[PDB]
Amino acid sequence: SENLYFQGHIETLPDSFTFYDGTKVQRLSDWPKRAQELKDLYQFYMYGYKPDTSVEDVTYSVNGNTLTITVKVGDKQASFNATVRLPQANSGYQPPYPVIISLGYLAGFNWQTWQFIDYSTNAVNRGYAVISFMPNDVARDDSSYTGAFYTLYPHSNKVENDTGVLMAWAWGASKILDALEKGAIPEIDAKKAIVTGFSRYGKAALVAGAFDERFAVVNPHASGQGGAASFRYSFAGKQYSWGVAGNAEAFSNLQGNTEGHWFNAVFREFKDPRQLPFDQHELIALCAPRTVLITGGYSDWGTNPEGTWVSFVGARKVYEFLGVADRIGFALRDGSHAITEEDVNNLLDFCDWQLRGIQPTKDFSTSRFAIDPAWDTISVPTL
Repeated sequence: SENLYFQGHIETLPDSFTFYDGTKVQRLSDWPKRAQELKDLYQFYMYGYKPDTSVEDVTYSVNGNTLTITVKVGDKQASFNATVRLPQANSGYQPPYPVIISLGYLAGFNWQTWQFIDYSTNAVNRGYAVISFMPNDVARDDSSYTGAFYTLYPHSNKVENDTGVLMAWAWGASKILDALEKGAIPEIDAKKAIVTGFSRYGKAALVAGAFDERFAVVNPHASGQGGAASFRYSFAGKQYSWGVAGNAEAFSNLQGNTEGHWFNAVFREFKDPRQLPFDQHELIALCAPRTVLITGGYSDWGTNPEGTWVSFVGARKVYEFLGVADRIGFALRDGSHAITEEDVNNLLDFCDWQLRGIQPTKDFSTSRFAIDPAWDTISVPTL
């Protein structure tokens, strides 16, 4: 069954270039209106709503390596800590520096010793500041709906209050950027901010990049289903040259008691992902015209490697339409579900290119996957 002439399969991928009312996106000036529709769809049907930022008062305090972020909403206020690491002069770069805001530590896990491997060193040595926070401080990874976000915005089932945990974590990243824009760390350039996260935090990194236009680089790492991976296209059992694909995460697993708190109540009622009014090529395209880098592993089957490619190819159509196709990149590598040194180095190479003009040695526009006419069904509008 390796003859691909007889392996094709067609899903309907909701068209990025069709407005909610059925008319077509034709001009560059049409895109902002279409993007707002997609943001409204994703908030109502999947993640819940980002709160109005205009009525949040953000203050900060710096003590050694700790940046304390404090936010006040009405008569309530809540704080959480972020850890700051800056480059030295010997990096060959002077302040202010671009900054990687990491949801979780920028660090890998050694399965032999169960010790962590700090990759924030790689970043500061290449002239990137690193600010990390612990996402559970902002919202716990469960259905208690507690943490700094929910102190300020108590959860309920009313549409305006039914905000899921991934949107809460993304809000955490945005609050650090708020403090940086207010000059909390003068050595950091808030206009060169990069958001990154692994696995569950990679889903939230993508949400942060789609809903907060100030991030210059968005890096969902191994984000999988509910992140960059297509809901409608998965390839369990397909024979690749590096192996037979395992199962991608099941839609119902996203909705159940171990993960459903990531999303809202509407999302948890769907019977089938084909009922969603979008697929994830649209969430990625919400980052345009800012830059996005999809990283992960070719053998990380639960995150749906080729379905992530499907979403990337479809999202890139919007980037092409806007005239900035170079700003979306793809970089899977060998192996499985992990933060590896190569993942971090690929991010830093992508940032040096997009932010500093340094030409990369990697081709960020291709992969091991072919482009399959069966799923390559989003097309750029004619001029």
